[PDB]
Formats: sequence, structure tokens, C-alpha cells
Amino acid sequence: VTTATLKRQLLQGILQIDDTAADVPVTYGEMVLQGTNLVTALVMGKAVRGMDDVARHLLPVNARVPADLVI
Amino acid sequence: VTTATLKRQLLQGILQIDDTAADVPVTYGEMVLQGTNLVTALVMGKAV
Repeated sequence: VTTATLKRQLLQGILQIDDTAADVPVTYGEMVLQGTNLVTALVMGKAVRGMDDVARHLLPVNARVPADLVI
Repeated sequence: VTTATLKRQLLQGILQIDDTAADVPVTYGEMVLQGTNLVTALVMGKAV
């Protein structure tokens, strides 16, 4: 991240531009806190994020956008 | 629960017998602590 003047200073002779477009995710992840780590949120004061998996261990679409990628 | 002579003085003319047989449970309860109360015991320090 730069200012406009330094970016114009950098794109002239120093850094060579790779691609003028990139494809980036378009969705936030989510955390819901229901099920096994809802009772422990209310009977005790704790909770674990992957409480569906970490209890088991014991016993997507993107979009192409205009960008400016340098090497 | 008494001593052996208190029984002799109580069963004589004071306390009235009703029945001479009884049925009782013959197996204890059980606690296993496995499943999701094992994870709660190992990660945090509690269990229900």
C-alpha cells in the first residue's frame, strides 16, 4: 500500500507488472456457536470453535476483478 | 440402627412389627464419563 505519487514512481521503470486482473474470494466465513458449544457457553463459561470435529477426533466461489499485480 | 439389647427392649411391647421381608436394589449406578464430557474434561477443566 502506497500513495498515488509513489505508485506512479514505481510503475515506470522499477517494478514490472505481471497481470492487470486477479480473482479473489467473494464470501465471508461464518461462526454460529450452536449445538455442543452452546451448553458449555451457558453452564460453564467456555466454548471451542471446531467443537463438532475436536470432539470427534477423540474417540467456495470466487470472482475475477480488475487489479494490478507486480513482481 | 441400635445395639442388640435395644432391639430386645423395643420389639417387646413398644414398636410393632409390620412385615418380615423386603425387596431392595441389588446393583449400583454407573458413571462412564465418555463422549462429549471427556473432551470437556481434557480441553477445559469441567464436566457434567
